[PDB]
Amino acid sequence: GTNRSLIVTTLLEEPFVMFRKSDRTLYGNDRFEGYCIDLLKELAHILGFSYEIRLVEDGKYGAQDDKGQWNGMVKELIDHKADLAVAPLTITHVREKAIDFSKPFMTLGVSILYRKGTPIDSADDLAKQTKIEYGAVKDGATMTFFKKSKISTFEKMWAFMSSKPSALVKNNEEGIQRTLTADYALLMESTTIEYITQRNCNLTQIGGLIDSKGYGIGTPMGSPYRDKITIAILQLQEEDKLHIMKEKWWRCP
Amino acid sequence: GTNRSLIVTTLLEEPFVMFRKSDRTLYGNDRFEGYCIDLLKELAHILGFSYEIRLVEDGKYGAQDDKGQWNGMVKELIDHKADLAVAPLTITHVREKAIDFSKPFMTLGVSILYRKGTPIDSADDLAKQTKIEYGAVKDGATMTFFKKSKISTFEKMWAFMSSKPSALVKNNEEGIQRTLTADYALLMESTTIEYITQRNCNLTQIGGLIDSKGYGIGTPMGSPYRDKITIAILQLQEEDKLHIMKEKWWRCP
Ligand SMILES: N[C@@H](CCC(=O)O)C(=O)O
Ligand SMILES: N[C@@H](CCC(=O)O)C(=O)O
Ligand SMILES: [Cl-]
Ligand SMILES: [Cl-]
Ligand SMILES: [Cl-]
Ligand SMILES: [Cl-]
Ligand code: NA
Ligand code: NA
Ligand code: NA
Repeated sequence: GTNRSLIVTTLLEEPFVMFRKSDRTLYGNDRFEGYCIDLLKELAHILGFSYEIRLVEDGKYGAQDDKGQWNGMVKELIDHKADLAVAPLTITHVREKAIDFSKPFMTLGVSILYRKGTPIDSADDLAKQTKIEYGAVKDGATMTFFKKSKISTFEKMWAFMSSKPSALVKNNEEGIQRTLTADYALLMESTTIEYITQRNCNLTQIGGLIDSKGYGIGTPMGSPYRDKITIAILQLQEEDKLHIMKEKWWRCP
Repeated sequence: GTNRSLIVTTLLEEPFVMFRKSDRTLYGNDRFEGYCIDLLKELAHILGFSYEIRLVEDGKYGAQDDKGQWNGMVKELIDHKADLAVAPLTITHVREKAIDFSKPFMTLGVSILYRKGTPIDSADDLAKQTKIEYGAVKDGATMTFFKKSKISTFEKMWAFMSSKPSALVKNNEEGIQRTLTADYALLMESTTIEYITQRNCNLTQIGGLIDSKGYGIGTPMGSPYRDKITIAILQLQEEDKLHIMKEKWWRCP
């Protein structure tokens, strides 16, 4: 209870959480590596806890349907099926109504991922047309941002995204593949765009950040572990350790 | 001191925290009433704690200066000079880097307060001119939102606000008085606009919400009281008690 291993829910998302490469068939925690895994390891060392990592079955971050029911990692936390969600889980007002988060460990904002070619320069350029299709990860924070926005440009974008069955993609990976194979722009969080555009040299960020927010480790509301994790994150940041960790995992003509 | 009274920092802001009317000279907690005071009282009853309310000396909510030093209620929490900040304290990413918040007890967004007359309709209308001056409360969340935005319209607005000495006002009251005596629009949080426009029938909200976020009870990072307060808030909301409390305090031709 006070010594048990914490159940950690996560999902695969480069470079935060990945299956590490090996010839062996791997099992347990050893399967995983990445920025969020390094963060979890450092926290576990500092705070003296152990854990078991489990992939969220539905592969989603989490959003509410019209009856108010959640899915994804958010639902795992609400149900107390996990103690921590260690992932690039965006801290949002709608989620703070249902679950808790550590202090943020990374800052990001929504922006646009698109192929180098047609020189569009902003969301305004996307919103005023449909030839270039656009969308976001289904049941993630970006989708929810557009769904909830009352800013005219973003309302127009939500009207389009939500009417076009192909527009909302299962995960970043499907979205990135779409930007590579179709005339499609993905509304994406900015540090992920940074990572992707350093590796796919034909992709680029379009425009700037639409907002500025954070990723946190999710917990069930009122978790006994959340506070110590927050304080440990704060101290890692005072010493620039998270900046260094980012450089490790983010490290074109 | 697991029985000690909690120190509560606050500031005067109608209808959240106000000096109650009396012929007597009042002292201590008895001086205060309002939506946030009712919320505090209900939480204290549910959770079995006592408190001493103190007005923040500088009358500010809190923002960081160029060297990263905070002021206002946020600084009181950072310094652990208060246990709770019971006020309409906006939950924001930049603040979550330094302090903690309960789950939100109220949803709001930035909008515009302006005198019925010139029929402007949106922030875009303000941003494209200067005859109608505009601004926000100095060292509050709205100011910070504009200072940090990379959305073109809001960048232009910040460029103007931050150049014009009169534009940033000390508190809502000064800003409201300014909308009444000058051709000035105040960027203001929406539930406060709702309260003000029901009482000052010559004022109105211009446009919709620019964002959607929450007020929470602020605590120092690491607080032993924050979780129980969050759970109690959740349960008040499940039963619609906060909606009823808003009707009480918010209740023209
Ligand atoms: N990090 C997001 C998912 C990605 C996105 O929505 O763009 C979340 O927590 O929902
Ligand atoms: N509620 C705001 C102050 C008002 C404003 O910024 O509009 C805060 O917590 O900073
Ligand atoms: Cl698994
Ligand atoms: Cl850091
Ligand atoms: Cl006082
Ligand atoms: Cl309620
Ligand atoms: Na393998
Ligand atoms: Na007591
Ligand atoms: Na009196």
